[PDB]
Amino acid sequence: SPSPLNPGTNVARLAEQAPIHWVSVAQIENSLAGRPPMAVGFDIDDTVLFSSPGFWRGKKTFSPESEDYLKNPVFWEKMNNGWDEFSIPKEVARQLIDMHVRRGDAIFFVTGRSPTKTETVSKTLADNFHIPATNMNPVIFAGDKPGQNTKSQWLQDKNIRIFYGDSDNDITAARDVGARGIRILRASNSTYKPLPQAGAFGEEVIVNSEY
Amino acid sequence: SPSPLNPGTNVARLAEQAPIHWVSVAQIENSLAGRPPMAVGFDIDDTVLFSSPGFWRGKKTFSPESEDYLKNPVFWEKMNNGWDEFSIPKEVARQLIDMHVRRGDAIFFVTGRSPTKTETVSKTLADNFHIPATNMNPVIFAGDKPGQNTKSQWLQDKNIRIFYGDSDNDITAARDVGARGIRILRASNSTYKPLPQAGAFGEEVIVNSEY
Amino acid sequence: SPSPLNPGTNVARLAEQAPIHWVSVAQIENSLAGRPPMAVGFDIDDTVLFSSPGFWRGKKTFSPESEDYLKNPVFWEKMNNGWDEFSIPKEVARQLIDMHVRRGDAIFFVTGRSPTKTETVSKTLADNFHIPATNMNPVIFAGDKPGQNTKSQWLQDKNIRIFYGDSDNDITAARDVGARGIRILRASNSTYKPLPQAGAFGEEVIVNSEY
Amino acid sequence: SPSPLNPGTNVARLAEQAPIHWVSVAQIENSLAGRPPMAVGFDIDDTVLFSSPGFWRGKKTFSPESEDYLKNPVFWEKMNNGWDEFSIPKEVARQLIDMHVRRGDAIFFVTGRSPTKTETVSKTLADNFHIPATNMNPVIFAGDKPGQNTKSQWLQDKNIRIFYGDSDNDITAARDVGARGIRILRASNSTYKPLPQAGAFGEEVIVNSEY
Ligand SMILES: Nc1ncnc2c1ncn2[C@@H]1O[C@H](CO)[C@@H](O)[C@H]1O
Ligand SMILES: Nc1ncnc2c1ncn2[C@@H]1O[C@H](CO)[C@@H](O)[C@H]1O
Ligand SMILES: Nc1ncnc2c1ncn2[C@@H]1O[C@H](CO)[C@@H](O)[C@H]1O
Ligand SMILES: Nc1ncnc2c1ncn2[C@@H]1O[C@H](CO)[C@@H](O)[C@H]1O
Ligand SMILES: [Mg+2]
Ligand SMILES: [Mg+2]
Ligand SMILES: [Mg+2]
Ligand SMILES: [Mg+2]
Repeated sequence: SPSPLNPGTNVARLAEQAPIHWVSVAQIENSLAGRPPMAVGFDIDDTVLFSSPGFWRGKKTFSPESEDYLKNPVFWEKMNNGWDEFSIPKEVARQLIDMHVRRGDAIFFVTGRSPTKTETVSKTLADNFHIPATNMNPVIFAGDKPGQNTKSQWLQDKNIRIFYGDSDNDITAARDVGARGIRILRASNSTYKPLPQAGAFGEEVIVNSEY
Repeated sequence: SPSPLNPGTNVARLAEQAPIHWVSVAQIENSLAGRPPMAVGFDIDDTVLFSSPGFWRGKKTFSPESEDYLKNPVFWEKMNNGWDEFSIPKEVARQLIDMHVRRGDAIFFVTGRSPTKTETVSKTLADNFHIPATNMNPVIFAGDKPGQNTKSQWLQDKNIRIFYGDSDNDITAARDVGARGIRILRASNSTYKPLPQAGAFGEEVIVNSEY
Repeated sequence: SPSPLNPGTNVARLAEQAPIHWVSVAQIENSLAGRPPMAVGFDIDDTVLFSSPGFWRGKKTFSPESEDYLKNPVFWEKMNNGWDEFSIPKEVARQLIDMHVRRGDAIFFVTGRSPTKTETVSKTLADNFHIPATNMNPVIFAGDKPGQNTKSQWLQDKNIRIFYGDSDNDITAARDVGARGIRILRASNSTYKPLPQAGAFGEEVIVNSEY
Repeated sequence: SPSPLNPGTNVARLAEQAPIHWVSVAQIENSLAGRPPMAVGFDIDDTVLFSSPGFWRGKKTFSPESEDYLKNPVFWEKMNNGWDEFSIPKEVARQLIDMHVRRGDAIFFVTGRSPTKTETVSKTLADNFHIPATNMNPVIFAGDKPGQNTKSQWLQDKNIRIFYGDSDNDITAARDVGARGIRILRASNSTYKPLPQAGAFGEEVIVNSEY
């Protein structure tokens, strides 16, 4: 802004598509048909949980004027031990997790959240997504360090073959280790802005995955 | 061009809508319910006929290196006396013309095409759109003169209350005389480029009207 | 109907628009130019606040297998006295409220939330949207009793001239009293499902208003 | 189902994407980097030429109440010896042909149009798309006999490695011989209806290829 009051449009613009490799959960499942159980991984924030409520509360509580809350151990303790009660599970994640359970895959969560003394996020995820004990693995809190992709080594260590995530670093962590990185759309009401350019590495992007 | 190989997208962009007053034929009909017969008008090119085939042929035949064909009387003779055999009627126009016939409206066509000694466009339109004799009026060839909207005076003269068209000058001709100007989308494969910004005057734009 | 693995698409579908009266905040502002200060009203949930985090926590806490939480005063006491710390303010609301405050309009909030003994929602709204105390009015907790219109009487009582809301009942409540009902899009990750058909009464719908 | 006067919409629908493998010409070019000159093939109608003007004239002239014109040699003689002067070349085809000529690829056209005693279509294509005589090959008129695949044998004969087309049979013809079938969108104002479901076999579809 400012911008024209009545900008109008045209049918070239209305029909215009970005060249993105869109996929569905069913297409992913089909692409894996006949493949034995393997390790797969999920990002948490804006991938399986709309957790902006806790991040928003955290900023207001711990650093209303800056971004310091993200490096505040007190914030992470709150975030990892109860504030996910307000996090809303994503339907795309329900469908993916169900599919990987059907396959007998081992399911990992690899998050940029900082590790804390205790955490109840693993419980929240297993409960909300109805993940059986055998498929479930305790959440890996990889942390966040500018200049380093903290997730890549975890994907290698756990032999993760597919990694789902909303951020560029989720996709490149997969690329770093030769895994299949698949993009989930970050919701437009997320407080984590700007939204990433889903498909910017030529990766598969799941349709309708903002909710 | 050039532009990024993998530009990606995000869900804000995917869901983004231009602020346009979109309408359907049914909504227009409803808005006129109970109103007695009146005069209404249609633009021809890219409004009721995809006539690019004749314009394309005309440019190649009469001015392959310039835009002079548009002021060439020989071109207009060909265009108005047979080349509309290759023009493709628009479905939106079939629906609008049917609706105005239901209403008992007088139907006019007001085109920027130049007048010629003879014309068979009136026949083409009445035949293709199944317009009864009573509703049909001979095409008004208003011509094109830079700096002047040649259509406005015709809308006034014929007491035209609604004017349908694809070009900015169709909408402003209606505005000039206090008529209701309603926009039809120009097809993206039209040779008349650039496409106009439908809705740029805050006018109603008919959905799906490119075909 | 079969839902194919590879459904494909076509350019008619890609370009297809629903016939909706889309508007922008700037267009609304323009439509009010020169009009003196008036009373305007807002729905709360999915109109100005993404409050699904608290409603989600409420469902899980108070009625995991039913909708009984929505009639449980213990839930409402939590929801109205602190759980909005986890609600995410909507950008469309920031823009509308700023615009109306700039106009000198009186700002009302009329919600279907159940009334409670105390409420901190009024403070949350005034603080987050930077609403001066003069323009601000205490939230009107109209309640929600299906088969009953509980907002219209309040719109009439406060002479509210424009009412913004996401639900069908918000629009018809406005229409029933002769107010201008303007629709805001409910986010697709709201837990209040199904999503309403914005524009279902021919009302104005604000573009990009899901966030 | 009732088709409401005011159907409305919701943001799930607004953001909804079909799971299609969209590609750009630049991405196709990138995928071929370093690969030596090869034979590539194009369908004609609605792939490189918007030829509906002639097919429309043909239907009206030769079989206004049936599809018999499509099997009438008198129609084909007209269609293949001058009516393409009214066909509108597609921009997507200009870009693809330029790209393949730049690569040093051999260019073939394999059409389901019926063969005629003479044809000027090869010249029309070479002239309009600026195809050097070396890269150019005379159009292969494979014909169209429903229940029969008439293009696959030609793709094999000419060792065509990539085949571009708008119809389902174009894609499956390519797949049947192990060639890369790439879909172009049929324009919504084509008279060949219904429009195909581009992407219905999981094939690549070129973005914005309706014009
Ligand atoms: N502005 C922001 N709002 C909300 N969450 C953020 C923001 N920046 C980073 N995060 C999230 O918090 C963690 C630490 O930066 C990351 O894993 C990231 O997903
Ligand atoms: N570049 C163009 N291609 C096709 N038709 C055109 C072009 N410019 C103008 N026209 C049409 O030809 C007429 C004379 O300019 C106008 O009524 C207009 O609709
Ligand atoms: N599942 C839900 N999620 C969020 N808000 C709801 C839900 N059901 C009802 N509401 C809102 O709460 C109020 C009381 O039910 C209503 O006015 C409605 O707008
Ligand atoms: N109605 C039509 N309009 C345009 N092209 C058609 C139509 N029907 C068939 N064709 C094309 O002409 C050929 C012979 O029918 C086919 O290969 C097909 O692609
Ligand atoms: Mg994330
Ligand atoms: Mg026109
Ligand atoms: Mg609401
Ligand atoms: Mg074809």
